[PDB]
Amino acid sequence: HLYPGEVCPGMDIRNNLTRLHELENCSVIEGHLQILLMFKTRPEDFRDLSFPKLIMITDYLLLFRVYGLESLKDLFPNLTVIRGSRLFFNYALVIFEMVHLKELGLYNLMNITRGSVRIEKNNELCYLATIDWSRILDSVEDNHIVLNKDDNEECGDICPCPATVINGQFVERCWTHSHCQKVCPTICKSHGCTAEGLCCHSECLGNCSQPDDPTKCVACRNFYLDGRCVETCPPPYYHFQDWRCVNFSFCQDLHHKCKNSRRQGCHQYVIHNNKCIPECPSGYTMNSSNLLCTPCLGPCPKVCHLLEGEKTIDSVTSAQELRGCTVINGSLIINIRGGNNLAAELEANLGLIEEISGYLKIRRSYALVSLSFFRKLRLIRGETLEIGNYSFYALDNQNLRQLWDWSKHNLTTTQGKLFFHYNPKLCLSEIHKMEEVSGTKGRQERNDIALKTNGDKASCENELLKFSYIRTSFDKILLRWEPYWPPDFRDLLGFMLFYKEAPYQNVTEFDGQDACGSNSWTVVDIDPPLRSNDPKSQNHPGWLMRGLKPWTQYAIFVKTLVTFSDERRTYGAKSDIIYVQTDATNPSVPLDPISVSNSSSQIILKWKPPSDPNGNITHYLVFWERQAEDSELFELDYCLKGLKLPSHRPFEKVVNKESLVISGLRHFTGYRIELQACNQDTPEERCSVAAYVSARTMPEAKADDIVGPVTHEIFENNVVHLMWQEPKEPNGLIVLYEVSYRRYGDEELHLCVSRKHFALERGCRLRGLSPGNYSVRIRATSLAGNGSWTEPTYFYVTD
Amino acid sequence: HLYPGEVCPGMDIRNNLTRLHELENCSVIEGHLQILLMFKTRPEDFRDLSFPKLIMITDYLLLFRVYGLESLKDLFPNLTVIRGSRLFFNYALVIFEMVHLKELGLYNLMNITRGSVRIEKNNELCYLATIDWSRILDSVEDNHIVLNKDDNEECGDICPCPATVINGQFVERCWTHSHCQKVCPTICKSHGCTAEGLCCHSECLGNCSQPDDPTKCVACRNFYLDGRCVETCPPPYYHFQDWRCVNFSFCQDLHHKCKNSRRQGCHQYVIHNNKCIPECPSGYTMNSSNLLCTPCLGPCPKVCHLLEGEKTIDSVTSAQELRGCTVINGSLIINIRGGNNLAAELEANLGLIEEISGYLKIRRSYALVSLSFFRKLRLIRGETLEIGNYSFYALDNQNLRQLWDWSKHNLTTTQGKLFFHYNPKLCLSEIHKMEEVSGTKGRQERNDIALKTNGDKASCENELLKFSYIRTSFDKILLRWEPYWPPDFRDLLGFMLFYKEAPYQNVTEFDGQDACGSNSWTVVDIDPPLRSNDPKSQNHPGWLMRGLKPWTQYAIFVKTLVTFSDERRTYGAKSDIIYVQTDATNPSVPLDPISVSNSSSQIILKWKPPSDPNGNITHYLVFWERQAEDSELFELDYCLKHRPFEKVVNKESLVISGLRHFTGYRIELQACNQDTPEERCSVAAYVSARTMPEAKADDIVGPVTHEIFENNVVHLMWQEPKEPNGLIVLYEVSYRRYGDEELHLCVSRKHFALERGCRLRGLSPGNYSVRIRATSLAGNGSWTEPTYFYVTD
DNA sequence: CAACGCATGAGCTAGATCCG
DNA sequence: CAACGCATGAGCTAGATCCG
Repeated sequence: HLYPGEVCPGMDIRNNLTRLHELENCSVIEGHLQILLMFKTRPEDFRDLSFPKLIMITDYLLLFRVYGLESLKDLFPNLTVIRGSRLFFNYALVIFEMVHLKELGLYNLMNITRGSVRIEKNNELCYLATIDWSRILDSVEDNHIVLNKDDNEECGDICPCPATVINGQFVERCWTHSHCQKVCPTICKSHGCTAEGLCCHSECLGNCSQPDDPTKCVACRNFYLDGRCVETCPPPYYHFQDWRCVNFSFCQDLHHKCKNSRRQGCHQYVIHNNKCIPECPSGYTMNSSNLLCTPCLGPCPKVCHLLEGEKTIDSVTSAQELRGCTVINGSLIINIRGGNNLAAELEANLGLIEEISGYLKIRRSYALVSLSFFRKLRLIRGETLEIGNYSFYALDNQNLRQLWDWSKHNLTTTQGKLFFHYNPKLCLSEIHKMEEVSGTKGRQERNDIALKTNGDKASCENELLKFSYIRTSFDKILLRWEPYWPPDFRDLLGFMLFYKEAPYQNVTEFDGQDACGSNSWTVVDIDPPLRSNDPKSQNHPGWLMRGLKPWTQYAIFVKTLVTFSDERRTYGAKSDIIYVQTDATNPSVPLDPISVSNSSSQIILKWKPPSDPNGNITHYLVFWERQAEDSELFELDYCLKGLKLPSHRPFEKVVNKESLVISGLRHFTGYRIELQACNQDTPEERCSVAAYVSARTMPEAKADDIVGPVTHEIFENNVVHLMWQEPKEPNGLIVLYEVSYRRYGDEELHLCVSRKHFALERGCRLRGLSPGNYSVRIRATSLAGNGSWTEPTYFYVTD
Repeated sequence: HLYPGEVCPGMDIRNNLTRLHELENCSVIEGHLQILLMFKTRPEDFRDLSFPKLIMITDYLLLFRVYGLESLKDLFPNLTVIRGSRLFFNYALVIFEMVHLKELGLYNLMNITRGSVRIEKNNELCYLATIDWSRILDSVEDNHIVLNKDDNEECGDICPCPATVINGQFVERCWTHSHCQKVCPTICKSHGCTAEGLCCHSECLGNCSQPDDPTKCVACRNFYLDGRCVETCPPPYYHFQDWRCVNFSFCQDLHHKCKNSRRQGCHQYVIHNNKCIPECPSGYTMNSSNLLCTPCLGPCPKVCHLLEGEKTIDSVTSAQELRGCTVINGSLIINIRGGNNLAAELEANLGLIEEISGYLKIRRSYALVSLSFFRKLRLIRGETLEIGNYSFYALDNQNLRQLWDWSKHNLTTTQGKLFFHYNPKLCLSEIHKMEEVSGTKGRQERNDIALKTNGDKASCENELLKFSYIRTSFDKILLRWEPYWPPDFRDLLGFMLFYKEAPYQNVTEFDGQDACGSNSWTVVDIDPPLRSNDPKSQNHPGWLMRGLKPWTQYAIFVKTLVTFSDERRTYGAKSDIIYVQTDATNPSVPLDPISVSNSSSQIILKWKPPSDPNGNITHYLVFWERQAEDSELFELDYCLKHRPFEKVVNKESLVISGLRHFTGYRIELQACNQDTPEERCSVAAYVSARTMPEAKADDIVGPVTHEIFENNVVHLMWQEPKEPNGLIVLYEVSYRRYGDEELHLCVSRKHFALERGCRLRGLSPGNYSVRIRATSLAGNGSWTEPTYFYVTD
């Protein structure tokens, strides 16, 4: 048979030898086998227990900290292959920290699928270099066998097999003193083999019974099916654990087995691509009866079944497990008994939920003010009810002033009853709005939600406020609204002006951020206005804002204020929030204008957009200047030590880019470059200060050397005079002429003619010239460097 | 008379010319006089206004943005001198931003006391450089007269007095075209002077009527008394504002006027050293009857009289008003309607209050913790009562759990009634302690303080928890305590562990109130252990803490936990806090190794204490070894282009002297604790140093002799420095002839080694001077003697 | 009679219908 | 029968009376 035994789930063994007895009949093991951490175990109870039927290993096998073993071959006589379906601690097979292990005994290993072997901290093992991992491990670059007994060549290493020469040495490879590592001809690399060199069927491995048969060898490569295995079985069966394929009726049962939330190590197995895979990946969702994965058109809920049917949420961790959940098949209860700052984290943890079936209850919430973090809520089933058929419950909460924004929020209630008691910080009109937007309209308990204990302490207002005039400037805004007086003008404390900038318009209403939290609405107060007893007067109260960032939208509103007393009147008034943007002004300076020269007429400059554009800048303004040379260098004796070597004004309206190149200019000339970032131009033309950089273009190759008639005049005193022409456009400037002469058989003797010397003499001279035939050559050395040499002018002076 | 007119309080004028009429009769003005910002003013309304009877100015006079004036002389004819007791904006006089001022006109001004004068932004002013400020200003450097009409010399400057030569020029000094600056002989500097050069009485200034009379000149220097004045007034009177003396009968009346606290311009004047001073300074305190200031033995209360009897505090600002107050003569009510973090600021704001007279009311307090910020309260007088003769009021505070630690807190109550209603988190035993420590014992109302609305929600515990075994390490601490069970050992949720370090033992107790505090007792939870049903078992639950720094005292206690229910049992139990210190470990590396050479042998070392002490370091340990230099420079031609130690103890600096001179040393130091048991010492810090490159040993002294060959190539023989500054690398050998300079040569290390000297090829016959200098790698040394040798032609 | 002038514009002198 | 041995000490294998 290929596999006549039984499947065998991965076990864990520790502190005893009692629970290894379950290995009596299983032959192939799925998962991993792990035995570890046993101390009070004598070595003698090991010579009687064994398991001959074990061959296949899926993930890994590990033994660690064992006291009593000396050669495990008596325990594992027949295992041959490990699939390595899950790598263990980036390793495939490891033995570590052994005490009595005399020898390994793993003589049946044929081919390691994936991963590496590691042997460490074992001072009792030998024959470690006689394994030939390369013939079993397809990868050797990951092996790690250091600090063992074979650290010193001291353990024998004698064994009676081909003794391969894989390295530069004739090395003998044996497992034990009674066994070597079997190697047959390599005509087939991993197609299985026999002891006579005959390769068995192509699609199986290792030990074999009859060649060229996929029905009677031991282990085959791809899959397995009832004594046979083909590379891809037909779709009466669907692949499983990448070593089998089976009918859907088998693994439809496993999904049902632990659909009961009893053991969280399983998987609700799903069919996809002929695989009964644990989970179909993202962008795919489960179907009800077909057990396939639907392409998940758009976002798909990833339903999140609640345990126990009910749950309470009190801290970050209590809700952290709900992150990503969208639909709840139970009931939820919230109670933040105190807490510092959770309003900034609920959206990051639960602000993506939409559907729930149970009932929602809020109680004893201390620092809660709104329900905005419940973002995508639309419907509650209310399938289960609180005692008294209550679907929504609110009780004993001392800061709740709002629930939702019905201008852009929708919520539906299937059934149940609401409970609003001891909630003194929320007005009755808001819960009337709750009822109107909800499904219930007249389902009142009588006594229904409390109408007297809720909102009594909070003076909910019913009066609006409107502006009178708005003013704009670059930094300062002015406000002044229509004046107000309470029924008792004596009873009045003034107004508060809450504000903050906003790049959008999805700004929250006053959420009453009173406990710990993020940036609230920074605010100043205003003195109450002076009574005038006049219909027409300056009773319109205003206030100034000064420190503003220009060109920025800003949202503001004003709120009244009054004392608290026995009478339930003078609730004050509240304006409405609007949006107003500030004006723009001069922009900031551009950033890092980088100019680079490549050719003698090409100069490119690139910069960065200004840090503060202050509105949509229209274009960039550019300017340059052709710099001049140093006039003081004209009068330097350069043959003395010390020489130098360097490296309106028209404009354009450069638009819609970040760099510009300029051509048609002088060669090897310095240039001062300035550029202004600038906002909208034709009205109030205002630009920033120009960023100033300097740049010099490349020189011209021929500009340094001069060609022309080099004539000579001979004087009576053997002082020959020399006439020639200077470069018209030197690279920067000519600084010296490398004048020199050569008689035949004599080296290049060079003299100097400085700039001023050449200017005054219109040439040079050679005092004290020996009679002979001399060749005079000149190199026009400009400041850009040495030029080329002239023609060596021949002239012979006789005795 | 001397000062026949009237005293005249400092006055402020704006928006009109109306409020100047109050100065009809006053001649001497105290304080300052500010007139500014009038625009709807014709220039013609000033020619008919004057005050000819003004003499004295205390602080300063300021003209600012006046429209219509052109010459102040029509208004101020007799101003002479100013005391300048307070410098306005660090100046004595400033006229600024005038529009029509044509000529200045201050001609009667004689002497300034202190400060300087500044004129700015006035393009209508002339004769400005014709003043001679130095003869009125005792200081001139800080003058600032810039950007005026005299920015350009264009306004004429014709003017009819000496025209002094104070500068390098004969400059005329004159005020107007009708009057010039008046200067008399300086036989007396400012002792009063007439127009005939007759100096008046020594103790007066300015203009004067008859010479040498302390009774009929105009203004005097120090003080004033009834038409006379002496430099030190007799003590029937007390000096006031450093320009008069007067008896206490006057300034006590002003003290009694201000004790009616109606204006905030007060200075509650007290008598001290014949000066009825505003306030006798720190280290002093006034006495009631005698009006003197008591030496203030110890911290004296500086009583803070509360206004309008009562006050409420809700934010940081309302409390900052009473910062620095200790005794309050009223009643206070506190309502913290929320807030974020306030417990850490009440100490810094009001932690100096100890006594209160009225009553205390607390209501609607939300985010409170305790009243520990009331550090030193010991008595309430209760001289004002709440309705129903109530003195202490606590109501509708849904968070309060503790008031004071009465083991170390002393507090008594004089009279009144206490109130406790609707405070569901504070147990009644604390109120029992309040009653027992307070003055009252049974003064109850019936209904008195509510016994059901308070502490019902929070289960106050009545059981203690005791530790069983403690083990400590350098890094970790293990704890395990006695077993415990509720009457129903099902209802239970485990325990909490609150711990934190504390360098002292004045640690705040856990309070159970929600403070939005940056620091709180970091706490972990514990899983309740296994029920064993056996009295002798492993039921003792424990826990390990490991993330701790060595050698640090740590506070710890454990708290029970159980679900809330309807039955009023299973309150739990609470351990008492204790203190435990972790063990010590190896120290850290020392810091800042500094070595300096002050001789060729002395090497002074200085270091810094290490960052991590890990306990009191018992001593140090320093090791030094003999190190040296390299040898790759030996072949480079330079004409081209155990180790001894000592247990240093209880000091921060060290010197290694009495050792071989000019030797390189690598020295290392370690600091650590006790040695013979558990020999623990940290790592060392290495230093590298050289003694100073010497000045005489690098140079070599010896006979620089020469051997003459027949080919005019004279050999040179001398000796190398036996101990040079490291390694001699180049000898600055040179030869100098008569009429010739010190012509030089060079020799490398190997050349001198192979030749045992040098030579000179192609030498002119003459008396040469051969001088050599040692130029090693560390620098040049001294020259040898210039040797004389006279080879003939 | 509906911005600017006869200031400055947030550095011990007021604080943008604050002025007419 | 009251620290150590037949581990390590917070890097997918337990979590310091955790094993005796």
